[PDB]
Amino acid sequence: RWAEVMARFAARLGAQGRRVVLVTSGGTKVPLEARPVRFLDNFSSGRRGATSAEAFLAAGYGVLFLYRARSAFPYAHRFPPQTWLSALRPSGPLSGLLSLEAEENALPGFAEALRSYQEAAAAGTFLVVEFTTLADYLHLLQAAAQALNPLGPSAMFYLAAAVSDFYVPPLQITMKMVPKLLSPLVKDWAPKAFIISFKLETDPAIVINRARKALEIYQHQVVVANIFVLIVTKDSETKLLLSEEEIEKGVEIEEKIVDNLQSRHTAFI
Amino acid sequence: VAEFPQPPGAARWAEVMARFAARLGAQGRRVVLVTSGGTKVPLEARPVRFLDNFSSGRRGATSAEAFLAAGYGVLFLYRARSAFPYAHRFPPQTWLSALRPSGLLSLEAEENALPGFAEALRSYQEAAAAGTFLVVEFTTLADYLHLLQAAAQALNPLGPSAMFYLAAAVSDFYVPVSEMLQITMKMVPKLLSPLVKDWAPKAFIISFKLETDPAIVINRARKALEIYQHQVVVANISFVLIVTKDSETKLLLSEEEIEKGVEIEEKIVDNLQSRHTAFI
Repeated sequence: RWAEVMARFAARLGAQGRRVVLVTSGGTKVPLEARPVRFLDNFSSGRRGATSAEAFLAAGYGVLFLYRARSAFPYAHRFPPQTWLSALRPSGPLSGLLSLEAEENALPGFAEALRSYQEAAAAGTFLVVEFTTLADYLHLLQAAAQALNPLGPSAMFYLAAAVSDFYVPPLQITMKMVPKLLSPLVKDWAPKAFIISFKLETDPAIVINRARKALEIYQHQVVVANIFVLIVTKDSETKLLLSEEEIEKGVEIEEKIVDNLQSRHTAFI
Repeated sequence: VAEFPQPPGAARWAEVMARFAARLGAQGRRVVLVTSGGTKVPLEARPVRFLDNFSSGRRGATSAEAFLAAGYGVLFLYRARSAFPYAHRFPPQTWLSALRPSGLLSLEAEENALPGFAEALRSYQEAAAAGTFLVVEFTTLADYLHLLQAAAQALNPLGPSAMFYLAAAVSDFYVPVSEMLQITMKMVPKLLSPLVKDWAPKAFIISFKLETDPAIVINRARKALEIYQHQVVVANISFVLIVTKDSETKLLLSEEEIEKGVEIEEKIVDNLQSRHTAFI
């Protein structure tokens, strides 16, 4: 049913002529046993992906957020359970409505986070899909990519999730590696989309050289890595920098990533 | 044990714990350490991949809420990001869409959309106001072991008035700071097993088995008693199994109970509180 839901989600925004991006976020984990209480877990807070999903929404994009269950959730990740449990005080007794009050300084940007989210929900521009294991991820990724294929160039894939490279078909563990699990996979299902992959390597030289090869083989468009943020394509390389002036003003680097990618997307389209 | 790196500010954690416990002991209040969530272990230096013993922590968080409702002082040692008491009932998507907007912000929401939201905030706030709920986060096995010893030393002075409700899924394997595809993992030093009893010899110790398979839990249960010398072993089987050296109880969640909004943990707590009373 996710296949059906994602397809309607994308076709609808496609008909309004709105761009749509699949943001993957968080890490996948792989079971080691049958019952499965143990898992090899690719750590990732999901913060980058969540903040990016936020910046895409503000930039007008439709957003399909495929994310690791319990990893950072857009908007809410800025307000952990203990923060809002202690800040929100029941205002008074009501008419089907509950009333609360809180110190603005206790919940900074809370009202704006609520608005942005509710606006996206009312506009039907944000669909959230949870995955836990590599298998969940692979299945949901294909469904999302097939849902975005009809938008051709207007679809974007922002693959920030840390995808497991190894799986299991004194504790003894031996696993089988899967090379393709390093490649973006979405081009086989949505060959016309604007595809971006994230690499972990932090050496400029390695990243540029690795990305350039990966780009010629798999044919996606952009590779992003944190070195400053380095954005790499077959014929360019951009180093983004966060200005101390912007830092103090509370500007996150994901906003600039999304800004630079969105303009690249426009040219691609 | 020393072989594991100490969590950031461990000593401070030890002190905060010792004081929260002593303050409540002096009030004649029972204190329970609830462990919740799973631990994970690194396999290489500069860890970006871990072996993670999973547990959502939902039952541990729910148990903490019920213990608080029973007047216990609760020390919640839990896996960062696993279920948090009260909040776990209203995940991100739920409150982001139900809560809608002077120096003081005002909000409104259909009570229908956030059932029991108000009573949850009150229970939590009452606990914080009264100093009855201390929260300690852990992530790795190393964090857990160090913070658990601190918690044991913190509750020891309470004698039998202290309870340990050990619900966390603790890693069985690891990789030594020294001894660090096909990865081989060494067994977690058995000396760590009785860590709690060794620091709090007189406490009412209860281990909660996360498994729900009847056969598997029953045997795992009758073992934690003979060998580990815990007072009680509890597990969800639907019914709850509560085992002691001299008794085996099965508890059911009624039809009218599952209706009036009663959860099994509340029942587990009622049962454990009287056994504790008799133990004291």
